Amino acid sequence: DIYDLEDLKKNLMTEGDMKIRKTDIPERYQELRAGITDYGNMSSEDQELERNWIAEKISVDKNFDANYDLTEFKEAIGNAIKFITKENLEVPFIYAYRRNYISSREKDGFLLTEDDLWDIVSLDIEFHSLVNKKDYVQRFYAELHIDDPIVTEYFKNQNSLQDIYDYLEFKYANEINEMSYEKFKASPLYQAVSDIGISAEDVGENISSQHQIHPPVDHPSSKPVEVIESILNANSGDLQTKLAIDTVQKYYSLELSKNTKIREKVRSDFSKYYLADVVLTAKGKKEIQKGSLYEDIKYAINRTPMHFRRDPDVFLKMVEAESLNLLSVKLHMSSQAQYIEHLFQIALETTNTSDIAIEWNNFRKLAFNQAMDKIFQDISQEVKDNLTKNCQKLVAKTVRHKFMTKLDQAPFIPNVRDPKIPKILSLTCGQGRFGADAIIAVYVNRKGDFIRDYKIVDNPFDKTNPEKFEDTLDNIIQSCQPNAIGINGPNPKTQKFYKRLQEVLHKKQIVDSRGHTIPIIYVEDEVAIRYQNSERAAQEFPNKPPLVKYCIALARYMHSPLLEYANLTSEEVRSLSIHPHQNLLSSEQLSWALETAFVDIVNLVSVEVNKATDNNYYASALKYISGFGKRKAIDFLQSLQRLNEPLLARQQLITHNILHKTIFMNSAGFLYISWNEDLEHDQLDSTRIHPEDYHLATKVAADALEYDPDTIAEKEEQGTMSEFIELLREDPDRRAKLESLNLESYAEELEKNTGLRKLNNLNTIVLELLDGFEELRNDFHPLQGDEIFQSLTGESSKDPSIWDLKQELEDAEEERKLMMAEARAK
Repeated sequence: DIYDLEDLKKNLMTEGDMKIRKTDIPERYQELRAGITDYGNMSSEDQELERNWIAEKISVDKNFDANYDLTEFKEAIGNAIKFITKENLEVPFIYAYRRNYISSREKDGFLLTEDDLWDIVSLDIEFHSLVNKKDYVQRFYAELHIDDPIVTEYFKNQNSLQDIYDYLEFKYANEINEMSYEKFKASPLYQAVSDIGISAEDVGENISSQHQIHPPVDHPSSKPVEVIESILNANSGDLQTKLAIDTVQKYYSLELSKNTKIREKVRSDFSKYYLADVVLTAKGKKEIQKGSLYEDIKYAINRTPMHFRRDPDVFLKMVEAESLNLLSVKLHMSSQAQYIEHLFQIALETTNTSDIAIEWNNFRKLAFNQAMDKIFQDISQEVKDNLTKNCQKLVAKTVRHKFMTKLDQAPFIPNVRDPKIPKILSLTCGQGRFGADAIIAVYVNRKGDFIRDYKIVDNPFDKTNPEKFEDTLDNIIQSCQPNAIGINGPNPKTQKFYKRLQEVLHKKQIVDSRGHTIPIIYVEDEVAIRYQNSERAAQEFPNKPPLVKYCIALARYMHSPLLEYANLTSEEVRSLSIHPHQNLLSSEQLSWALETAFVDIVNLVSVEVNKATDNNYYASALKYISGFGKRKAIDFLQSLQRLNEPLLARQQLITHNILHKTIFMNSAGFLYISWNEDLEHDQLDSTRIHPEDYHLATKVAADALEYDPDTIAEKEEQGTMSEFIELLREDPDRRAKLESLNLESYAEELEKNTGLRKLNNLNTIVLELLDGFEELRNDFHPLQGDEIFQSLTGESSKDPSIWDLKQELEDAEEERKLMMAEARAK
């Protein structure tokens, strides 16, 4: 039994996983919404607030002129939210096939980038979580039925939420416990709290009002101590000495610290005008030394929300170092003692001059400070937590862009004028003990297949017989005829190897048809290093040595950087040196930065269905296709394998009951079928044109060729519009006629007659009809001189107002004195 559910978990066949496989919503969306009760049942007012709240957040980084009218921008934000939340479409799809519904009608107004679209997904979830918490609290109070003026005012006017809940928890503890302070409140001693002359609530409204609308009422005949003693004497039985006074003052403090109006005031000021200081421990005092990367924050003081908006990494440094108990990041307000005194003046302070008024003002003043100490301690932690998260988000963005630049590398092409995926000969000289360490070379063909490897034993720099190596290389290059050569290695001997290889190429005149020496490039080997020592490489090539697995990986990286990253395991991909700060992210944030980047580029590049069904390397991209995740990618390949025949058209995904409406809409344009029974093959299945735009596509072809409306209406009635694609395909004048459609006018007329906004759609329709699935990644990046160096080598503010010079000096003097003491110890 227990072993049955292990194999289910392994195969992704648990009940929970079967629901995910079956449900017609993108897998990632199902994962994201898993913790959200009633995801689809938000009120109208809430949906409205979510659009404005989100719209504002994205608006930030756009830097829109103060004059700028934000109305069309907010409508784009609304549209994206419709697509994500109501139509369950993913970012790649929205960006590919709805760009004009998230862009400004007017040229270069605004565009919601893919970055924006991912933020909107994340913020959407997060807004639904709030609404969840808000509905939980508001349903918890409406359930109580009690009519507390504070909370009723609250849900009308509206971390305030947590405070409201706590105020109900504190005040009505007994009344809800059906559905310590509470028992003191029943005690006779609580009379003394009444005698203080102003309720916690009144203080709260004083502070909210900014003036003392509720003046305290001093006890007429008695001081605090007397009132207490009168209450003790009149209750010999129950109560059993200044401790009593302390208690009254403690529980009154407590009532003050639970007031939402007081906590709200402090929260807003503290969160706007905080400063961060570093407080060291001995461990941090000696460890930095000037060598660690903290030479500009070892005595960091008075850091502002602006300082951390600009350099958000800085704080995370602080939080990790504190989790190392090397230091502790302290947040505080500019003039905290004075900020509190001021609030006391406005809220509690009396100018009555009698002894009785004096002792009561002192008593209230103490209770108020005790309460403000608690509030500040809480708010200090909230602002810290939210600053951490806020900085983790800024870093997540850059980690995602860095990883995307790695992924956004087109297959290396040796001759840009005649783009052809090259036959590859990749080499490594390993340790580089020339004449002792064999040189390893591998030959991988255009389709990505490994053909064979070589083991050159001729010493490249043989003094007596140099020509031996030259000739062997010539032989290999005549047998394989590569179009490009890729290399890399552990040390600078790899460089000498490269220089040499250039000489041998020119001497033997190994060239292109164009007479240019075949290009040699250094190849990023961060994947190759992890592959050569992997179970899957040992499994894929059971009886080859490390450096052969390493060279196969070099070639494969040249062919598709994307597929190389996409074929690492979670463990292997997370261990890459992607960004120096990536370890400051939570595993969940890191996973999201990587996954969104995968999804962006995997859908840009697409996946040929047939080639994935029976090739696991290539099928590794499937899980990142719009609509798919890890469970749907499997279920889908299994559906295809059961089919025992190749897929002939996109539409078969639905006729065969492989995909339903939604996952089909999400994915169909990113899943293609290569073009070259007869009536069963659609040519548009080899383009980035989506099935829903097929009718538009054939119309573009018909107009390109200048066909009559009688002829078009005729085919339109017949149901043979598809015939126009072949007609454009036969026609030899097709490129010039396509290129001559004025696409702006065409989108104008189209919208005018149908209301559809399809300009961007029409653009990639004409480009895809010219040449299906042209390559759209940015260029392959051969390692440049600097990176070569680092690869083979390993080598790569003290202003008194923001820097604690005094502490630095005193710590330096105590350290020196420390060294003197350590010396003496002999």
